[PDB]
Amino acid sequence: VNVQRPLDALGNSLNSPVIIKLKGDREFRGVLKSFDLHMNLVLNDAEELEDGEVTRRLGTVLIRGDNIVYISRGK
Amino acid sequence: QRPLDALGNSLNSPVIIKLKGDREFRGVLKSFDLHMNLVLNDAEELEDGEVTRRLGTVLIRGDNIVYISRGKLA
Amino acid sequence: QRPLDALGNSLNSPVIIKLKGDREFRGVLKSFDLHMNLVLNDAEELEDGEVTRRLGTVLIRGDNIVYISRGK
Amino acid sequence: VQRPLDALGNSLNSPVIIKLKGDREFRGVLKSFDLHMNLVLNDAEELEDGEVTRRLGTVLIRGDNIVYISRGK
Amino acid sequence: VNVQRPLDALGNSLNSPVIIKLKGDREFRGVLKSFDLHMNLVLNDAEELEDGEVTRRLGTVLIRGDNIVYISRGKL
Amino acid sequence: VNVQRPLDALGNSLNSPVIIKLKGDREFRGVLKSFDLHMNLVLNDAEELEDGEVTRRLGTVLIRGDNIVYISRG
Amino acid sequence: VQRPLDALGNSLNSPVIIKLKGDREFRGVLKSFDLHMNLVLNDAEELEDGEVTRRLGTVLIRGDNIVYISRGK
Ligand SMILES: [Cl-]
Ligand SMILES: [Cl-]
Repeated sequence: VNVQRPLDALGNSLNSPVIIKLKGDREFRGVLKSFDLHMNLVLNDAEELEDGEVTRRLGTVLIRGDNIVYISRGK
Repeated sequence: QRPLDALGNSLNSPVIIKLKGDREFRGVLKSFDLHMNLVLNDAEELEDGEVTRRLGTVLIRGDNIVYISRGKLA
Repeated sequence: QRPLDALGNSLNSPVIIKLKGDREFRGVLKSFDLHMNLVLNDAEELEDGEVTRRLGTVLIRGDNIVYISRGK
Repeated sequence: VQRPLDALGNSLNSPVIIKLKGDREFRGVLKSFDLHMNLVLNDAEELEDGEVTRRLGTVLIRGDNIVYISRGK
Repeated sequence: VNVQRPLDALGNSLNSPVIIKLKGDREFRGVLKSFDLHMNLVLNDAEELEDGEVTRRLGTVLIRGDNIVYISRGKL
Repeated sequence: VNVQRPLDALGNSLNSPVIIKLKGDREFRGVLKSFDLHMNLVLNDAEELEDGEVTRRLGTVLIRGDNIVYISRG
Repeated sequence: VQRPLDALGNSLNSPVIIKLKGDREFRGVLKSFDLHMNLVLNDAEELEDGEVTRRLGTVLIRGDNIVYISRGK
């Protein structure tokens, strides 16, 4: 999309499964349902991963953008 | 429906707050602001899934929050 | 909305201030700004629930606060 | 005299190297970026001391965690 | 003190000895000479402390507010 | 120079070799090509050192000022 | 009446000691500084345990790392 609008890539993932990598190495998987300029975001049917192992099924969750390291598409 | 707008849909509901450093909280959300500072009623701290201290009503600065989820009353 | 506008209700009441690092304070909230910087009279710095120091009047920077709860 | 973020502009659609705090490393084609250096990479790959550790495809990296960005091969 | 003006209490400690706690469990004592909006301070006759005992004499020093955890005056 | 414009010093190093010292102690050396008010900067023919021994040659690189502790002449 | 940043101004061109987070320490002549306290030292020297460890000549220090500034030497 716009080379000045990197958050659009997030819009290109609305209702899709994403992978949230947090500072401290924590990982989160779920369906992106929204986000804002601060990258705060809402995940649906989100699950907390550890070394690739689900360790917590939270359901819907709001993640503060400040903690995010990266967001990538996943299955 | 921007992220914070979700918190509104949880006002007066039991939520679970996860803080930096792996500290966790549980209580009924009564208010919040854009910075995600928030007030919890009948709150209580948790460690490894077991309550460690009941703090009743408490104000949490959003800066320390990692995520917030839906919870249940016991 | 009103988290801040709910701290005022404790103005002149005993509060507990938990900080990053687990250091905690107890005392009478006397004033605060929107950044959560606040003043405590008859303050006490605690550890493990044990009074570590009697500070009297103290100004704490909000930036180090984790949470504040209504004391007793 | 192009300031810091222009040199970034000259790498648009070129492979780059992003080095994060905590020493984690990434490689991928730079697709976009903002003033905060929040950026997007396509064909992204995370590295383990010069050894590919994970293929991420398209990824959005928050600038705050970045240390430096270098040109790629 | 004004319920919305915490820094006021700093104004009340001017030219009065104070205790400054910094991030990293470090401490300093001295006489408050000036402070600004960000809690940057200037202490006269300052001293760094550790375990309650002096670690170093610094004289006049300018402390950046950001490193401050809390500022204590006395107790009356 | 201007006792009010410390970044003027950076201006004086444009196209000269500098030593960038980062948080965590990492260290970079290269030729300063440009910078902004946040001290974000570009270096040509840059190299990452370790205890005085270059351990990586990055050529042109963009360093976020945020990680910088200090910058010296080389 | 004096304000921190202005008092700093009182030390332009005199020796000052800059103490940083991590406990690294530098000494040199204050040559310039802005509101963020990013500043410049001429004849700068980093110390460790109280003994010079390296002479860095002119150096630009980011205020963000600064804990305190004191009149030294
Ligand atoms: Cl929620
Ligand atoms: Cl001074």
